[PDB]
Amino acid sequence: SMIVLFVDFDYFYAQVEEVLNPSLKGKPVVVCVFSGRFEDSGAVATANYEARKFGVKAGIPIVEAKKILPNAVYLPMRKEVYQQVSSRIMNLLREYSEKIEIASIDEAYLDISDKVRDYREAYNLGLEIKNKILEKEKITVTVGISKNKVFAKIAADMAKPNGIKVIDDEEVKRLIRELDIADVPGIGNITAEKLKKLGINKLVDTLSIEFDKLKGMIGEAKAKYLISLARDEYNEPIRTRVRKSIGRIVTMKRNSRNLEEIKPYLFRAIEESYYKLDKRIPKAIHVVAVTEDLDIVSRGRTFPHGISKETAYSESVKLLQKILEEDERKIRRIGVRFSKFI
DNA sequence: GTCCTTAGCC
DNA sequence: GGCTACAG
Ligand SMILES: [Ca+2]
Repeated sequence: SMIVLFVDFDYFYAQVEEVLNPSLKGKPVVVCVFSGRFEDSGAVATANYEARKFGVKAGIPIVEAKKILPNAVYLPMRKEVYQQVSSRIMNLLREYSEKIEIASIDEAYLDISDKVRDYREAYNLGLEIKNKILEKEKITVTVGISKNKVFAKIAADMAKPNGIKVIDDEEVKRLIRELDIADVPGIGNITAEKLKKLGINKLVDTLSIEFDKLKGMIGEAKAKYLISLARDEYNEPIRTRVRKSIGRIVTMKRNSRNLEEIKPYLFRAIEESYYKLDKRIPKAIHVVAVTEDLDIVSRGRTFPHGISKETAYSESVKLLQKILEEDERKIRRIGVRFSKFI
C-alpha cells in the first residue's frame, strides 16, 4: 500500500542544450553561470555524463572545470529555456496523477496509489511516463518507484541515467542496513562530515547512538527525520510545493562599499524579482549582500500590507544602508528577496 | 508571526 | 554563481 513514483530529468540543463544543438552529440558539455567579471569567472551548474566521468561537476569553479577539460563545450546557462522545457514535462507528468509534488526544476513525485494495484503496474506506468516524455521532448528521464517519497528518490539515484528502478518493502530494509548515509535525500557533503567523524556510516547507526548527541549536532529536525528512515516509518504525503520567496541576486563589476555605485545593481534585482512575482504582492523584503570574502549578510523588513515596486526601491536603500554600517567588508553581490505573499 | 545566519540543489 | 528552503 502506498506507491510513490518519482521522476528526475538526467543532466537536465546539458540535455536540453544537446537536444537543441545536434552538433553536441557524443562529446562533453558543461553548462556554466558566467559571473560577468574576469575571464571564466563563475561556476558550473551541470555537466553531461561524459563531462562527469572526469570530475567536472555542479558547483566547482569554471576555471577548475577548464583545468580538467580544457575543451569540453562550455555554454552559458539559459535558465528560461530549461524552464520552458521543464513546465512542458511537468504538464505531461500532471496527466498521469493529480497528486504531484514538483521539487525543483527537474524532479517531481507522483502519488499513484489509486491508479495502480502493485509495483508491477507501477513500473509499467513508469515506462509509459519515460517514453511519452522522450517522444514529445526528446529528453531522457529516470523513474523511481517505492513505498514513500524518500525511497522513490533513492531508487532513481541507483538507476540514473535513462532508466527505471523499483525498491520493494524488502529492499528498503537492506538499504536501511547497508546503503551509504550521504546517499540519503537532503544529505550531501556537510552533514555526511557531521557524522563521518561520529561513527555513523549508514542510516542504522543512527539507532545505535543517543538521540540528543544527534539532536544537538545536525539539529533536531534532521535528527528526527533520519531516525524515521532508520525505523522504516517515513510516510510524508505528496503535496503541492508553494513558492515562499522569489528573489534575484547579481554580481557587480568592481566590488565596493559605496552606496551610490551599488545602488543600480540593487534596483535591477528588484525589476527582475517583480518580473518574477507574476501578479503576486509580497509583504516582506530582504536585501541580501555578498561580501568581499563571501560571507552573506541580510537585512529585511515586514509590512502589514503588500509592497509596491516603488516602495521596494526606497525601502531597499534603507536596508542596504543598514548593512553598510554593521558589517565592515566590501560588497561583491547584491540582491533582493521577496516573501510572505498576500 | 519576525530579525538573521546555515546546507542541499541545478 | 544563482536559487530556494530550512534552523532554531
Ligand atoms: Ca534532480
